[PDB]
Amino acid sequence: GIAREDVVLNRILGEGFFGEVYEGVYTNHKGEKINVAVKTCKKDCTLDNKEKFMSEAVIMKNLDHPHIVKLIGIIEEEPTWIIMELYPYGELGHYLERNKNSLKVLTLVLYSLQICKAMAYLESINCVHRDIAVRNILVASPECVKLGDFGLSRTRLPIKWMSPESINFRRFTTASDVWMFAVCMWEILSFGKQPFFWLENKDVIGVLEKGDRLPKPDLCPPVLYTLMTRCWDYDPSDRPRFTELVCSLSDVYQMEKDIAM
Ligand SMILES: O=C1C=c2cc(Nc3ncc(C(F)(F)F)c(NCc4ccccc4S(=O)(=O)N4CCCC4)n3)ccc2=N1
Repeated sequence: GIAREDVVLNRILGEGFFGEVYEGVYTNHKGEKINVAVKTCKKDCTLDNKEKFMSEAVIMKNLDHPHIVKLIGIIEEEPTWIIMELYPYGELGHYLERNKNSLKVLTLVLYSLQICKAMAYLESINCVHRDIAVRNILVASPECVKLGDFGLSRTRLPIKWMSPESINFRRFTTASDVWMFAVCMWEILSFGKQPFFWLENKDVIGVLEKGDRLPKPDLCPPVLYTLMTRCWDYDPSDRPRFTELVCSLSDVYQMEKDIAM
């Protein structure tokens, strides 16, 4: 752990569910200047909120993975402070509306690839993620995205993104995660398009019932779109597991650095 002396703050990043994240600068217990993002808690509901914050906190100490947000340290006290590496490019949703053109599917599928690997690790430490959405993903480098942290676990509800069970029974298992994740894959190969932008929440479930799926994305293959289609199998048990999506997505992409001359 590290102390308030060590963190200079320099601007408000944005307003989380827990309010302010601030850009600032850590400075090493040995000398060095790491640029940083510092999550704090609102002006915050008695317990319900501080709890959910400590809880995200504590899961974070344990995490470790090239494609989840890096946790540098915590300061327990009043404003408790979660310190995370800064990712100077921001939400992938936006790095994406503003690059419709620069990006080659071979890229759009490395992103989805890497998130998926992030999910496979989360599965194995039995964590789930409830916000695998493109606003909740950071770009570290054009060649590298990092999942959220926030949604990390185990109101405002990304219904548009939720498997039917997740909705009917508020069960988020790993299988409903797989559904969700495919909805994020859709997003990425749709350059940041809102899933179901046309419906509002109330009549989503209906849709998926008569059997209705999200449009194939233009830049997205046949195989790949079928691989997403299985992830939206109404029946949880036909959905591919994470390790399955890794081994197989890492196909559709080494088969992609191929179609590249
Ligand atoms: O314009 C910008 C430049 C940014 C750089 C960012 N770099 C960055 N590095 C690490 C994190 C971490 F680890 F805290 F999750 C981080 N978090 C802030 C954040 C992450 C995801 C989504 C949103 C945000 S946020 O910036 O908190 N935000 C909420 C309301 C709109 C903006 N940001 C983030 C957002 C930015 N917006």
